[PDB]
Amino acid sequence: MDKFRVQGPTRLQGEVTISGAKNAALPILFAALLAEEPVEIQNVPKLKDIDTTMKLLTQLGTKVERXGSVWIDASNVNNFSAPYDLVKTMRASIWALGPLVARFGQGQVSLPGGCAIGARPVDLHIFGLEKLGAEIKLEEGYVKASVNGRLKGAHIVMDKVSVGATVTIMSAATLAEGTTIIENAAREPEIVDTANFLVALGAKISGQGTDRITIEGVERLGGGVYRVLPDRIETGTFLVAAAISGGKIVCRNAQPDTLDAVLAKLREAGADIETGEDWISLDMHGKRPKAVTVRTAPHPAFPTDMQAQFTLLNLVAEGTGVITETIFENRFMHVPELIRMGAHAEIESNTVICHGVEKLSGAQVMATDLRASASLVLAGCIAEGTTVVDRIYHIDRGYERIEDKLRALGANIERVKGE
Ligand SMILES: *[C@@H]1C(=O)C(O)=C(C)C(=O)[C@H]1O
Ligand SMILES: [Ca+2]
Ligand SMILES: [Ca+2]
Repeated sequence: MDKFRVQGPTRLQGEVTISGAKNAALPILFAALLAEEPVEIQNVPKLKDIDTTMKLLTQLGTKVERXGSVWIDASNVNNFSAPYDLVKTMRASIWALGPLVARFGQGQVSLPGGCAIGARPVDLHIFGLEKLGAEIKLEEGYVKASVNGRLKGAHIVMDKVSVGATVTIMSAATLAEGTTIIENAAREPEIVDTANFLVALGAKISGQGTDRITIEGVERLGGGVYRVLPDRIETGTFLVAAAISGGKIVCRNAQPDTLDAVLAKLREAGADIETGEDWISLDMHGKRPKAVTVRTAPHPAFPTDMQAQFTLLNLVAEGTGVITETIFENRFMHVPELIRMGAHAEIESNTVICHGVEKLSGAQVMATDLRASASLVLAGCIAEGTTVVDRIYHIDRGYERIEDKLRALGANIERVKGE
């Protein structure tokens, strides 16, 4: 398993160019199955799931090629089944179901786990398509959807916010007969970006970004060009890299409005921040950060995806801070590892009490969550000595060339292969 051997302490500063959000590129790529004409999706990161999605689409009869853009021609999509071998590594493959049934009246996606009484993440997608008039069933290892003719617009009330089901319902709704209204819709910028992509193809959607999205079905969608938005978590991750090392940095190709709560919190930590249309700068002016208090909640509130990074910030800040998770109350895998690096923190239920220390010490660490893993790399950058972060493939799957980006900021880092 590959590892990153990092040597500190180092000050992280300079510039970084933010990649597009894999979490917006993915739903957009499947939404492209609706387009009857060629489409160009710009600013698509080069990550495993993107390649996995490209192969899946190709297997459906889509002409697919990529570079920084991914070009799609779904004009001749003629196979409506996504097989086990092509979906096995990716849960998001369920997003092919909605577009397929909406445009072709049929679709089937290989699903692990067979039949079950207990509620599963997949069901939300299923209930959404059922509300839209599709008949669904699980058989011979597949979830199979069909509808005679067109789907039918409906007033949907979501019991709990779900990014995945919102995408499925909104995407499929664009070709439904009549109007669809999604109450308590997911508000994430990724939903906004996906809605905007559908619109650039000719769909009628309003409300994206609020708790209610309204869609007006249309006969068909055309083609076009759309640029995926910047990855806000990668952005926050680099902002934190400078914030914790007394550095200064500028993130190019960013989008400030997707990070309101994160910026406000970085200012509370003592960061001098400026922003423009598509860039963000942060300057610590050589100072240690001030501990802050954080509460994760649904977007636009503070994101759980920035929680490990901010935990790290508090752990090297002046003062005591409290991190509270209301989205995933058990996502604190990084704490014990940062404690082995010299930190001081108590985990109390769904919160972490942090007592910032002066300097961390290198150690061998590891976390299986992408964000926590990136946080351990950042900690290694500022810790005294050598740190070895193991199982970095989690990072490789969600961050584009994080190694190069950090090296350009002054990091002393190396990938170690083999054993
Ligand atoms: C059980 C099953 O066999 C089936 O066809 C459906 C619709 C399910 O949700 C499974 O849990
Ligand atoms: Ca079931
Ligand atoms: Ca069945």
